[PDB]
Amino acid sequence: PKYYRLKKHLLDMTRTQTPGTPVPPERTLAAEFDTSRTTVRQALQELVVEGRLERIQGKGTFVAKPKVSQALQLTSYTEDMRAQGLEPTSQLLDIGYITADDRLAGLLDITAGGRVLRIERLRMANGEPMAIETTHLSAKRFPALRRSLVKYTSLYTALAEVYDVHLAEAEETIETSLATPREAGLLGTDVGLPMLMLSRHSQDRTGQPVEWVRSVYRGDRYKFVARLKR
Amino acid sequence: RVPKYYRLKKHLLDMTRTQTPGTPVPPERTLAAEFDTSRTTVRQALQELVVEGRLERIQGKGTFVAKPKVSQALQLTSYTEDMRAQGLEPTSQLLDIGYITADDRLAGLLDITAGGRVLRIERLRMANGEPMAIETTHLSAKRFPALRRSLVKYTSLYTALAEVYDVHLAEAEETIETSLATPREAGLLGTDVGLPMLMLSRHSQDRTGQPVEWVRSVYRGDRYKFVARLK
Repeated sequence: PKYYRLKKHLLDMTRTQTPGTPVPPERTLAAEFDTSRTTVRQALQELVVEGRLERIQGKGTFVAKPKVSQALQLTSYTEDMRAQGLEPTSQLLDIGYITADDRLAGLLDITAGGRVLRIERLRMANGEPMAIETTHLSAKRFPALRRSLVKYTSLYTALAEVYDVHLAEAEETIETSLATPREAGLLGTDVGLPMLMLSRHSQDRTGQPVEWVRSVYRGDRYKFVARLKR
Repeated sequence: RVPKYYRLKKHLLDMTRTQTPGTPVPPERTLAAEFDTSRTTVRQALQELVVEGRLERIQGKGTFVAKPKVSQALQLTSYTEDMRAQGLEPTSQLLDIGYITADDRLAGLLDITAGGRVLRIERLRMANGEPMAIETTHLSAKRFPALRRSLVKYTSLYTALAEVYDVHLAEAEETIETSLATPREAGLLGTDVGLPMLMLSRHSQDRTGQPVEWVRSVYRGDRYKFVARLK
């Protein structure tokens, strides 16, 4: 009751206020509406996750820009950021070989203990981290892939030119996830901010598995768009 | 500390990979005592696992190892067949219906004059009796004046649209994002209030390129996920 109108005014204070506007202090809001101070957290955290507010860990919480959009599709992260007026940067967090547990093997259609190239990228937009993306490929199926990536910006450019392998279909899973400590750290958010967790099974033009990708997108700043028929 | 979070989460994880669904998790206070870790940490690890779909919270009962999340293909077509595949049977329950006054965005979506009346429908979707989602459809009252009376005579909003009007969903744009369960939502779904949801916004067009519906929906993030086929 006291909660709804609170949310309603706050929701209406976005819409119109431009990003950067500081949100009134949580303890001020509790009195300005004679509501409990936890009822204020709730309303605010909803509006952070719903993307109208944004928490800056040193500074505070402010009216936010709309969430960044990306199409549910095998497509360019760079082209989509740019189309929205955002400079896209990436950062190679790690790249190394590992050995699959039995299921990563099931995914990659390789033997337990099989060697796997792993790649972790931090995706940025205007220099603000948005996602962490971890890609797994069968090292044996792609003998010297890492060494070849030196001379390439796009992993999928590398696979097409060098291995004559093109992504042709993917099964993709979208679900919720809380930001783990390691995740929150790389992304500069709270533990555990709600996340969009994407899992991608990709197969090429002759139908064999190419990669398995595990990705978490900031739930406060990100959304995905799908376009459907009939 | 940090190690304690890892060890507690490693442990419960292994429990989920080696015990059958339904296997009961000790209550939070037991875990804190057995792991000599703050209740904060225990709640966090528990919460990560529930949202990931590994553990399931049941309000009056407790936490258990879970069956996997319910999956639904992103597609205009049948919610029902896919549900029946995974071993669930879908049922719905009309929660509310009536007319409301459109805001400017709603008017923009539905292509009407702000203040124009909007038929609003609200259903609760369950799987094996268990609440999964709240689905809220918005249609232009001016465009479909006869629609609301029609509904009682049809199993589906869309056959109604196809029957009374010659109106068919041709295309749609769907947005997926994160949301926290509001108190009304948590109430109707039988979940906690802070629960991460998958919020689905749908904007549908008929064959002639005209807006038909705007649908806002929430799926409980602990029991639910979406699958898309990309090509």
